[PDB]
Amino acid sequence: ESIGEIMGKLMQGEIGDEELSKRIKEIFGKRLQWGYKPTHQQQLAFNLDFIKSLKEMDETYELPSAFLEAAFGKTIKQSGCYFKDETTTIDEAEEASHELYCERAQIKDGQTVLDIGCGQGGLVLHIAQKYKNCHVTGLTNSKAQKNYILMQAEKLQLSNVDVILADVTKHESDKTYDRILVIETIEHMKNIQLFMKKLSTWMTEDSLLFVDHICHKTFSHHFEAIDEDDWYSGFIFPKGCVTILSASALLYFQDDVTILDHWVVNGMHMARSVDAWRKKLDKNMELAREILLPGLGSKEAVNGVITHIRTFCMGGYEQFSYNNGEEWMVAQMLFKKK
Amino acid sequence: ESIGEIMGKLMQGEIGDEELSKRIKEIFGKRLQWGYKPTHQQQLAFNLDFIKSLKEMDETYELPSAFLEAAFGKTIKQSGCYFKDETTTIDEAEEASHELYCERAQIKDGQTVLDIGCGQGGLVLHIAQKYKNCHVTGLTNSKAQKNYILMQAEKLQLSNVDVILADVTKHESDKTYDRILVIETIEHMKNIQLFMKKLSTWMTEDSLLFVDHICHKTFSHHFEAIDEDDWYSGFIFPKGCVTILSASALLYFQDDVTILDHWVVNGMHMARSVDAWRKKLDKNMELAREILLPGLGSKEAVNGVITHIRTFCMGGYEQFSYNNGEEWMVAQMLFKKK
Ligand SMILES: C[S@@+](CC[C@H](N)C(=O)[O-])C[C@H]1O[C@@H](n2cnc3c(N)ncnc32)[C@H](O)[C@@H]1O
Ligand SMILES: C[S@@+](CC[C@H](N)C(=O)[O-])C[C@H]1O[C@@H](n2cnc3c(N)ncnc32)[C@H](O)[C@@H]1O
Ligand SMILES: COc1ccc2c(c1)[C@]13CCCC[C@@H]1[C@H](C2)N(C)CC3
Ligand SMILES: COc1ccc2c(c1)[C@]13CCCC[C@@H]1[C@H](C2)N(C)CC3
Repeated sequence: ESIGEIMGKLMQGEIGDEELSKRIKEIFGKRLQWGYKPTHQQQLAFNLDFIKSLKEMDETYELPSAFLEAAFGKTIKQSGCYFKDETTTIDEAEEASHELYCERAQIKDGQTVLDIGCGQGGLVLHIAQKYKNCHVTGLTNSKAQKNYILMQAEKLQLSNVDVILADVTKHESDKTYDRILVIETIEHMKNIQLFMKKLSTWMTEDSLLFVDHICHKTFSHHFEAIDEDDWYSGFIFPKGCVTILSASALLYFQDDVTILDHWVVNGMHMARSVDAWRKKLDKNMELAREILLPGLGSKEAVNGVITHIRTFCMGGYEQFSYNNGEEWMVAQMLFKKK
Repeated sequence: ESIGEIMGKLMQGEIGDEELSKRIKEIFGKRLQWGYKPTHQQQLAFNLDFIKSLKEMDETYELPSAFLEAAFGKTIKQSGCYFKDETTTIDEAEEASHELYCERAQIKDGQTVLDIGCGQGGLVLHIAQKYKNCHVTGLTNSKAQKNYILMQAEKLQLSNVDVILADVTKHESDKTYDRILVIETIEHMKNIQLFMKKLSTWMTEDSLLFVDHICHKTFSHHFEAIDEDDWYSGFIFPKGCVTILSASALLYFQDDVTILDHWVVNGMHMARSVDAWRKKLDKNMELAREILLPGLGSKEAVNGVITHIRTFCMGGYEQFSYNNGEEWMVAQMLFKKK
């Protein structure tokens, strides 16, 4: 029907989960139709056009930590996790994911480590705890996040953690690091070529860079509506600020760094992640509503924020589970400096 | 049946074209089964293993030119050509291919141009004729090829052509070039990382490198038998000396050069190329046998050489036409120096 109509029913909670899932799945299906070309010749033409376009491109309210704790796993990881079993808990999946990054980024005790867009600092705290001679720096644009990480470090008796409060695109420093990690942050970068260039200036010849990003296995796209029938994309990200690179897109951004290894993690891991958050939010729904009320001012504003987050999870499930995780998934790459 | 048995019937010309095509198609089908993995995770693991393996790797009889002229097109191009129409002739398809390379490599009058593994020099002669202020150098490991090119240049009143006689892997020079072209030569390179490094030392900051190579669109493989049922691979290349890179494989070889653009050409163009050579050889069969007899010594040795070349064409047809050209095809990349 009308977008305004669907949006209305959604906010009133009049769309059941089955219908909601069905509608979002169909939106993603149309994206697949948009992205897949009939020949590899056409596929590469499409993909290179996107990559060329990238090379031309040059807040106030934050959720309380108590709410984040009620919706996300123990370390409030806000990125795809890794689920060995169907019964793996979100807390276990956070730890597994942290361990996977440490292996693939070849973290060793004694290294200086920078985590770019470190969020609530789960990975920073993991590395700091596991490798006592490492010196781990998180970089975040959120004062609330910085404060949370430093508190957790204090509680965990960690003395090897610091946090830089900065917009990474504006941050200037002569400091270099043995390891730079970027976990699901590059999706938010307006200018990737300049981003990778900046990162290279923070590396020495001995450094490694590890990037993890949501991807599609074949093509790239901005997270935005194709047509007027897509109410979902703009509801979730009202800004044109998220890019879903193809699994191979970063191979074309080796001006300043050199690839050493490349992996993908099947989308069912991400699907199980957002499912876990959705289920946990649902379980703690009453508590969540109570926590949010002070800072939001009305029970209607609370309902709005919850609907947004819950829909993000329901939609993410359809996206990443599509074709048993073989459409949208997570890409990982390891680089050295050129 | 037995490989020795099939080889026996083949040499006696007792295998009809239909059976021959069917047998070779089945061999290529098994390669597809070998190369395609069930998940992108597994596909990338497979592909990166191949790319890592590459990074660890560190004659007497030539066909008379008269024979080559009887089998190949006018400029004796020995690489995939480009066929606009079903009725495009091989001579037209050679020229079209030459033009495509000139466009994609951004050839401009006045440039110094190096063609690595230039063969019988069709592209060298094309650029020299079209761009009178260019200075075009072909590099070949064949004295016969060098002699052929220089004769043709003399006949065509070209004064802007030279030929280096060298094994490119051994060639040392301080000379740089505005444009370096590599047309279906990298498939023969034992050590690609060192090859690309060497090429970079022959470039300035203003240079471009253009590489064209046979590929598969998804995976890489050596041109060799998977199993004991494959009589074809070792008959065509009795040496383990040809590598079929995936369409994206060279993206992982940007230590010394930086990608600017990337294309593929659908495999039907290659299929139509080998078909044209096969048909022309068939037409000039009597003449070919006469030409070859002096230098081969026996009518049996002649038959052997012809069977080899003809089978190469029949097999190439099945390979490149597989799934309407959407399996094996031609990859092209444009690079600048790092
Ligand atoms: C999807 S979250 C991932 C967070 C964390 N790496 C994790 O795995 O939980 C991406 C993070 O990048 C941060 N971010 C976005 N743009 C940024 C910028 N310009 N400078 C610094 N951080 C930024 C966001 O605030 C967010 O915390
Ligand atoms: C498939 S042919 C392509 C020839 C030509 N570029 C064309 O398009 O017709 C590849 C060429 O590379 C040459 N070649 C192979 N190894 C070489 C080496 N080490 N040095 C120089 N040329 C080499 C072969 O002799 C052959 O002429
Ligand atoms: C369900 O799949 C998705 C889809 C989009 C997004 C995510 C996950 C993230 C995890 C949760 C917080 C927001 C994140 C953001 C957008 N970035 C780009 C990646 C991880
Ligand atoms: C029919 O498809 C093929 C398959 C293999 C090969 C070819 C074409 C070439 C053209 C003809 C001369 C030999 C060439 C050699 C091997 N190189 C690697 C590429 C081009």
